Amino acid sequence: LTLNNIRQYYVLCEHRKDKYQALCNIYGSITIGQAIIFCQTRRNAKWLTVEMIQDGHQVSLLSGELTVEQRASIIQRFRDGKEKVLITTNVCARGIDVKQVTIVVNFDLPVGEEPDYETYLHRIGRTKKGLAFNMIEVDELPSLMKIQDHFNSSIKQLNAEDMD
Ligand SMILES: [Cl-]
Ligand SMILES: [Cl-]
Ligand SMILES: [Zn+2]
Repeated sequence: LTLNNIRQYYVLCEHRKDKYQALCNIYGSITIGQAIIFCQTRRNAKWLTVEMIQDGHQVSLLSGELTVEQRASIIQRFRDGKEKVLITTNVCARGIDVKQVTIVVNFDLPVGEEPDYETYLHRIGRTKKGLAFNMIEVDELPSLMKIQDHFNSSIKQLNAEDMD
């Protein structure tokens, strides 16, 4: 059920400060609705939360520190639209990827060394056109190149100047 018939992009970012700056540029560039944002670490997910709260976004955070009931409440609320941005460390979108989500952002590329193809697919593929962004520091390009060869779908490049 699960393919890649969605527009994929990457942005080159020096450090997380630039990743968020870029993410802000996306927000001031197109209509959102709902978005999922995936991070590799608790520390980074937590950080992006604080960042977005300080910019008015209503964010909920799905880290691993949460109890079953806390996870239940976050997820239920995001599904029926009470939150707009869901930041998670979850390796996969299952349960959360409702129809209302237009954007998905890999705030960290799902990476011993090899990139995780099914993680990438579960995050970004769906089960009438999606949008997905990869926030990447210069030297993650080799992995991204592999992710692209693997799926034979091109991941286009953007900068601090969004057009589409
Ligand atoms: Cl962590
Ligand atoms: Cl399913
Ligand atoms: Zn999954």
